[PDB]
Amino acid sequence: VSGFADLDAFQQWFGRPVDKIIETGQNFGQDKETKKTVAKLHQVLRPY
Repeated sequence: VSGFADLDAFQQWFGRPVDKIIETGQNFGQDKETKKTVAKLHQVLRPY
């Protein structure tokens, strides 16, 4: 058992702050949640 990620769990991972916030650009620069999700994604996928 070396499972890493699940599709539905990845949907639950962050969730809306990775899909709908890009269209509403007034919040991506505000860094309420977009910056944290971007940093988490960079941390988790850059090695891979």
